Formats: sequence, structure tokens, C-alpha cells
Amino acid sequence: NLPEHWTDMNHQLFCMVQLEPGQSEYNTIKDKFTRTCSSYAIEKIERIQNAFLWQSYQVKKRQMDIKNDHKNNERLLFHGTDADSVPYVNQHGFNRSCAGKNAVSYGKGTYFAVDASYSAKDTYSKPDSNGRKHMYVVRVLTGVFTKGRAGLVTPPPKNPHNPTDLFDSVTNNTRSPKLFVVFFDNQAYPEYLITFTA
Amino acid sequence: NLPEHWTDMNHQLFCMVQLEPGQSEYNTIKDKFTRTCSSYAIEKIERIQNAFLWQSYQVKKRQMDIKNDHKNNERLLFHGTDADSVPYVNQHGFNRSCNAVSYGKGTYFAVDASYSAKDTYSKPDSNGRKHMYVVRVLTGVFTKGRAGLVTPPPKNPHNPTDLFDSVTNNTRSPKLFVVFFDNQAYPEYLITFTA
Ligand SMILES: NC(=O)c1ccc(OCC2CCCCC2)cc1
Repeated sequence: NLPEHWTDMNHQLFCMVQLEPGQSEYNTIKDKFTRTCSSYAIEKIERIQNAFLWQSYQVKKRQMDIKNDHKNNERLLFHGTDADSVPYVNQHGFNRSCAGKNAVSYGKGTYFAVDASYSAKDTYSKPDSNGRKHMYVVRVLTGVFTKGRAGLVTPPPKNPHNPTDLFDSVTNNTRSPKLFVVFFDNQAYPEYLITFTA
Repeated sequence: NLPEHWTDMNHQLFCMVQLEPGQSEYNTIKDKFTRTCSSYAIEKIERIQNAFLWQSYQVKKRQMDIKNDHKNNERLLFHGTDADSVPYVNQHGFNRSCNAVSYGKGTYFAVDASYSAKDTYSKPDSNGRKHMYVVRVLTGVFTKGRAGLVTPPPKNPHNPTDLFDSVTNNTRSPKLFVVFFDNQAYPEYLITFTA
């Protein structure tokens, strides 16, 4: 059930795995980050191996793939957060109940950025006492999306006469999406933690 | 792995199935309600067959059974709600983001149907129709709740991420439980009733 290239956790449910520079797995994340954050420097990249979060996320992905009748439902996005939140996110993922109000709100949910530069703002990846900034790389089930609105506590219906048949996520702009908001647990898998500095 | 007692859905993933009165299943669910709501009038009882919600719930159950190293994590509880919320709950289950929240910002479930039968929860529509779910809830290991909780407290302040599974008003003699995560509750039956 767990991915075959994960480290053997021998009966453990959770591990953070430090990646090596020069491995394709490290370099792809570094390249994705540096595309918009070349003024910052990466300290380390850790692969998050969380068996329970993976299981629940992969069930939601299978369900969305069935429902939407295509496999274009997942995006790899960024999430900047404070040092105090990292232990919780590593273990329990992204909790909308703990989410900050975004400077431009498209709904009351968890925000994920297309560009690492957005998540790199001190407002999100708050520097800790040692000047370390923290950004997740996240598999997000964006699915079918529409432009959000500040009042949303769930994605809006696709059709106002069928209020329970929802968009999967919302965005700031459907033609040029730069942020996505999700409103349900296990719709986002924290896959890598980037620790970085100025 | 859909439950044996579900009825065939012709390759669909969601069905509300009206129960036959006088058959074992209807009688069992009716008895749980009449223990405390014998003065009410039951119009019908529906089995909620929601394959996706069941799947996500059973994954959480298996995880909680592993974490707690036992299978005593599930309780059958009641949830009263308004008619306008019923379609949402049938399809999507319980959402903490959707009354007093004295034990935390989660979804509330009653031990007694009589508590859920209060008009504040099971709001009567035009014709006096009231709605109450019978819910499978992963209460697991619980502690006393308090106002402002967004998740259950930690079991020990020394491991802040190892949480209680739910909170209650009273650990010795609980009358309500609050859960704070999606897919910790499966709406199993919908009772439509009047006072
Ligand atoms: N929807 C329901 O059925 C339900 C709703 C609320 C509930 O307890 C809430 C109160 C909060 C103040 C102290 C006593 C308990 C139990 C069940």
C-alpha cells in the first residue's frame, strides 16, 4: 500500500527522510523552489513518510478520480508555515480550523501556492529564532475548481439547483491559478519539508 | 468492501434505502430511538449507503484500532439537524465548519436520542417533520472538552501531537461526544419523526 521507494520504517507509521543533493528526487524539488525563490538557499529537504495520512489521501484521490472520470485531479503546490506548526502538519496534515485568514481571501480553507515565492513570504514561512523558514511541497486534490469567494466554508456547488454536487477546490483566477483553497481533511498530503534561509 | 446488510445499488455509489417496518434492522434502529423518544411518531427510517464516506470512515477506524491497540473505538450516537442540512450530511457526512460549542468547535453527537430530539437540533420544518441521524462515531480514547478547542487535547503535554480521539462533557458518564476531523463519523440511518 505504501510507495515502494519509501525507506523501510519497520512497523513505525511515520519517518522524516533527509534527501541527498544530486539525487533526482532532491534536485526536482530544489529546481521547483528555485524557479521563483533563487534569492533563498535550501538547508535541507525531507521526504515525509506518514502512513496514515498517505492512506486517507490516496482513498480521497481514488474517489475524486472516479467521480471526475479523469486523473488530472492532483497538483504539486507549496505551503509556507511557522516552525510551531511543523510537528502538527508532519503528523496530522493541514487543518482548515487552524488556517490564517489570507491577505486575499477566496474562502475559509487551507491555502496552497503554485509559486514557492508566495509561500516564501515571512507572513507564511515565518523565520524561527535561528532564521530557518519552513515550506511544504504538497500533493493537493485540486480537481475541478472555480474562482473562490471570502464567505466560502466549503467549495461552491457547480449547479445552484444541486447544492451538494461541489467543486473540489477554489482558486484566485481560473485562467491563471496561483493559489488553491481546500476545505476538507485528507485533500492534501505533505510530501516534502523544505528548510531554507536567506 | 460494502457491508453484507446493504442492498444492491446497480453499480452506483450512493443510495438512501427506506427500511421495511417490522424487519430486524428497522426494529433494532427503532428500539434505540424509542429507548428515550417513545413519545414521538416515526414516519420512516432510511439506511444511508454512501460508498465513499464508508470507505474513508473504515480507513480511519482501521488506523484508530492500530493506534489504540484495541477495537473498542466505535459508539452509536445520535445527531439532530435541520431539513436543509440533510442532503449535505447524506452525501458528505459531518463538517465542523458548518448552537452552543461549549466542549469545542467540532461536530456534536448525543448518547440519548431525546437530546438530539430537541427542536434546537432536529429543527421542525413546516409540517413538524424532524430529522435525526444514527451515527457510527470513532470516539476512541476521550477526555473532557472545553470551549475553543479546534482539535482534541494531547494525552500528555510532553507529546503535543499524540491526541485524544474525541472529547465529552463527562468522562465517567458521557452524554455527548465531539469529533474534530472529517470521516470520524458515518451517518448510518436517518430517522424522520414528529413530536
Ligand atoms: N446535533 C445534536 O444532536 C447535538 C447537538 C448538541 C449537543 O450538545 C451540545 C450542548 C452544548 C452545551 C452543553 C450541553 C450540550 C448534542 C447533540
